[PDB]
Amino acid sequence: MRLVVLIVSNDKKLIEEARKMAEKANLELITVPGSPEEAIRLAQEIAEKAPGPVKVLVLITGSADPDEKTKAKKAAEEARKWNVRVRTVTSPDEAKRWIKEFSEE
Repeated sequence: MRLVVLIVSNDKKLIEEARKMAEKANLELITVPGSPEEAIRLAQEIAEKAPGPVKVLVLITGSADPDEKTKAKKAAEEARKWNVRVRTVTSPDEAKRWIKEFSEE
């Protein structure tokens, strides 16, 4: 049972708090550029090439442009079948929280 966390942002503190959670909770967290499609398409790969059942969490930071939101909408629709869930984060507190519940709780 491998859990994956894919974070869409380019921050210092946020990426810290996000990965610090993953490191201590043995979660596979990968930093994604601020584009939502990139993350989900990688999630599809990670889930695909994963031996056994996995759980993928994608965290989009901040506000999504119409295009980005449209991508994230269709991508999440598909990603649902890959056992992936996408959540929006604004502060590292939210990110840490979503990772906490997703971790083992």
